[PDB]
Amino acid sequence: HHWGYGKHNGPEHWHKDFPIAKGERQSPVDIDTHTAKYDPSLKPLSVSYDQATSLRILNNGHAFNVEFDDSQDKAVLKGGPLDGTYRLIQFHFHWGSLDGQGSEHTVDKKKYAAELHLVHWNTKYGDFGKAVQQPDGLAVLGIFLKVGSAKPGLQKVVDVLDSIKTKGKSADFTNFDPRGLLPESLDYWTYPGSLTTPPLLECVTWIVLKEPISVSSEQVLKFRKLNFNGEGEPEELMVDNWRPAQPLKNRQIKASFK
Ligand SMILES: [Zn+2]
Repeated sequence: HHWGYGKHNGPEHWHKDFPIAKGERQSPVDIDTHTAKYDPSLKPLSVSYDQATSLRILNNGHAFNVEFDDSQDKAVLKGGPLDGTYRLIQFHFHWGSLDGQGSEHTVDKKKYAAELHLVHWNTKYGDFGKAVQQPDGLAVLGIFLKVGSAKPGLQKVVDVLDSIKTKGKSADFTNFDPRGLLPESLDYWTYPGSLTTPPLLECVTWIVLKEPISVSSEQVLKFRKLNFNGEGEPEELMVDNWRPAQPLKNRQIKASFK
């Protein structure tokens, strides 16, 4: 498989190797704020990251993953629309070539500079590989980024990127606290969807926070210095690694807030 985000291997081609690309619950989507309905039955969302154990950072040629030890319930997501316990496995980002694009979800068609995905799996399925085969297998916590003030809790991430410039490179990345990437509010929209990259599995409950985090222009600039290619190949800057919004179809987006 040779999918990516260029003119020749990008989102509009993915459906050929991954036919679920055109399925019934694909992500990302546009969140119409005037159609999404406050759902008083959602419980409060619970983000328990106090015991999180980050291990490593990886450039996989599509994005970078900060990886976590998920061999126990150390960092978990519960509540909101979720039944049971979802364990944090990794986080990553999608971003643009300019500040006016980069996010995958959009809010009333507005694109943010980037989007953070904190990826969790449902413990009830025992491992991640099994969970991605289940309609309620994953829970991804989506956070928009906008350019403004710098986010201090992002800077360690920013600073390790020199060392994972190219595809395949990894660095040790211990004692990173993902709580520093959260906004103040946990108000959210939620809907059933998919992974936003191949294999585009329809296994995700999306929880997208309403309040974006601010990062600096200098911070986001350093994301754009990364490379899609591997070491000693011609340089393709890692930019615009985002899938555009997909048809909503027979789905409702529910809001946690009035
Ligand atoms: Zn993502």
